[PDB]
Amino acid sequence: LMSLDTALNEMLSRVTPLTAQETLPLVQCFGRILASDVVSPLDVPGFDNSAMDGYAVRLADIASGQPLPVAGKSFAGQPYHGEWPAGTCIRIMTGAPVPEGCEAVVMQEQTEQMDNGVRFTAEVRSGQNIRRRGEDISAGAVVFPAGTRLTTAELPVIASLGIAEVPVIRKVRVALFSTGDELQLPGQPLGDGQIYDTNRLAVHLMLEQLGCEVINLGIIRDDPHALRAAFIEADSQADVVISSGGVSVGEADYTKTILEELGEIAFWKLAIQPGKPFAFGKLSNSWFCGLPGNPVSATLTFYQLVQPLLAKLSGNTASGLPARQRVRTASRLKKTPGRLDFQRGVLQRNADGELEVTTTGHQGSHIFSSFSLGNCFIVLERDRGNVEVGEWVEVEPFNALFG
Amino acid sequence: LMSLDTALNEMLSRVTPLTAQETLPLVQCFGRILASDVVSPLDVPGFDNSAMDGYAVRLADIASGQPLPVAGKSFAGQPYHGEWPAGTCIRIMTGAPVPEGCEAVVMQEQTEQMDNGVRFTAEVRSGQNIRRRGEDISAGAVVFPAGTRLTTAELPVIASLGIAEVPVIRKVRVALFSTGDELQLPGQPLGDGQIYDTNRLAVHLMLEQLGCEVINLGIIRDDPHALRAAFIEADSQADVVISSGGVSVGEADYTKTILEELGEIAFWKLAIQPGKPFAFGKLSNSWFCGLPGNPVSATLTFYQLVQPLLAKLSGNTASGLPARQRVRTASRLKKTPGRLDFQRGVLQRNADGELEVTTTGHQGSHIFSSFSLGNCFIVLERDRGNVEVGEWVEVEPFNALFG
Repeated sequence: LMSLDTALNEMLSRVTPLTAQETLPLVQCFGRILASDVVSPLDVPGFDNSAMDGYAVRLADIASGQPLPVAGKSFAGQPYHGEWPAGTCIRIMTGAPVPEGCEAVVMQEQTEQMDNGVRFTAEVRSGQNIRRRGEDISAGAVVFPAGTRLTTAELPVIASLGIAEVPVIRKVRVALFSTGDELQLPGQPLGDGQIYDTNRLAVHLMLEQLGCEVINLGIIRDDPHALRAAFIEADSQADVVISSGGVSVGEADYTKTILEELGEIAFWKLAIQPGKPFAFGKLSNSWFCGLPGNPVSATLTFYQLVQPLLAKLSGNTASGLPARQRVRTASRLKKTPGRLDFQRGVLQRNADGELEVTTTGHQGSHIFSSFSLGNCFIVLERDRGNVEVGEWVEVEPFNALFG
Repeated sequence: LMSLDTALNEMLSRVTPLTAQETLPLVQCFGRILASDVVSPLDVPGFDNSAMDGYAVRLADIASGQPLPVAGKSFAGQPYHGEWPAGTCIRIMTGAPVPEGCEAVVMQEQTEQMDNGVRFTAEVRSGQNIRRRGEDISAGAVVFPAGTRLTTAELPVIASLGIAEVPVIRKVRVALFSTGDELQLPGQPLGDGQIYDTNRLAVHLMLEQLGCEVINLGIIRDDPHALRAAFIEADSQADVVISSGGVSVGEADYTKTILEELGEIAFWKLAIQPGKPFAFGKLSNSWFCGLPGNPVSATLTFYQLVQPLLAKLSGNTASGLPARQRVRTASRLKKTPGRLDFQRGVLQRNADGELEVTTTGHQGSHIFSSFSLGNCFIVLERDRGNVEVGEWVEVEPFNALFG
């Protein structure tokens, strides 16, 4: 009944990003969010230097018109030292500091290198091909703002400024558990209507790969006292509490009444497929997310709702959602208007070097295989009906959680 | 002069994937390489179960044409083990194991309930709506072959078979260090032409994010005894040794002679941009990769050369270099023929929803900001010249290492 976009937006609109911080050496900062602006202590570059290979000149010498003999050279780790007589030029390479008094650099391509001097003929503009102290980064400038996610792109830049450690927002703590008499641990043969708990491991893996701190409470016994106790433990030590399967997502039982006894929790019916139900709400000291029991649904719901929630909570200011692109189906898709359908597809290059999607196979929620075979979601619009081969389709490549 | 593709093949063809293994609980296998096939110790599904919400019946009871009452219900976690007399049916729910003697299930849609029981509107053939029972995964089958990189896709499935731990190939060990009296650590001033060591960080971070075990030996003093000591230690404790900068990549010096002394190392001149030189060869107990000192060149060379070497060493059988696609430029690109140019760009969607790349800015290697600003490489062909707005271009989206 409820649209995904509306659900997500409402979840996000309630949530306050963490602020608690810690200072860490750069090597431990991958994936972490900066807590405070990183300000440059230095000018980059540190001195005026040459944009190209050629000659360092003065405007007056060129105006004179004669070939200019080479008085010396400036390179990478060796500026030109010694006097620069009038009517001469200095040989120079990219990144080499420009000699005192230099007004321009001329690319070697514009010049005629003769035995008794370099002949210049193209016009020379004051300042041309000189990179100036600090033109890339000036001391006192913000290099990366609070809220930036730190990656191999950013951290080495910080290191280049001589900064050994930065402040970052603490990891989001997430308490995880499941419940139900059916649920079985590995090693034990399945009892009556029993199955192995798979949701909990799936959520645990994603959480860790998302950079969260997980508190896995295991399988809670089918008992309202044990459940009440799990929630209290979960909520007191975590920013977020996830039930990966077995707590009610709408259906009345002893789990739904505990939920109603411990927080203000909404039970949503999402206009998506696969899945539909999702519990979301404030506990005393945490956010609660309740997932459906079906593996496929739980994963998809986690991936599409919980993941963005965790991202806002973490302090990350990178606005926008996972990257979608318009693509042609090389496969006929069974689609039913009413639900936003996240089918699993295989996005690959065709003979013509063009990108196209192939269905992974049967899209039913009774098999898990589509996450392994697939490498993307085909996001089929809510109102859209069946899709013929060659039609335009929205695709959402899988992020690292699925390879 | 030497093409990237030829260098890649020569490196990779010499390498032998690791085989030493350890056995770990599933929750610690993300990104890890299965050492041995995962073989299913059971069927999936376990018992023949119902594909829909409906009624389990027999073909003889249906024959009477008579409204047959409900003898009981079977649920997912609550199989039915009661009586099932002659002229009756069993209420059933999708996933629920079918009761003994069942021959078909009907959906409740081809069904209407009367005071005297369930009246069957349509026709009922043998097998209808029953999931027969290891159809998805048969006991004794290979679920996941050795060499598979484990992900949220695979791990929960392994748990669904009640497996606790799997054997995995051990992490590749990579020793790392830089050298040069000109490299300086943070906190300490920049002497004559001293700079802050950045490449070591960048490589460290990428190695960690690739799942490698890093042995970072820091900056080694410009002394044959310290350098030789470092190499001997590195080579003896790791599968790969990397100079992030400072060790010779061709130019003769005391570093080069240690290199030639401890193994057989070639000094390549690659037809790429940014970058060009790369040292590679066999030491006594390890592979050695020497990177150029330019930050942008060291990063690009690591990402295009060392990464795929490490993937192969890891046991990963995921044959292939990261995905590439054809796309138009909204940007003019300067390009010199003779070198395969890995420029950085910004892939994004245009108004009509199509994908396009814009340059990050200046493509020189004096600055690092293009890695942050970018989300992809514009891989410009070796023989190509300048590119104009609208031309078709090859693009390789950045992986997780850059965000």
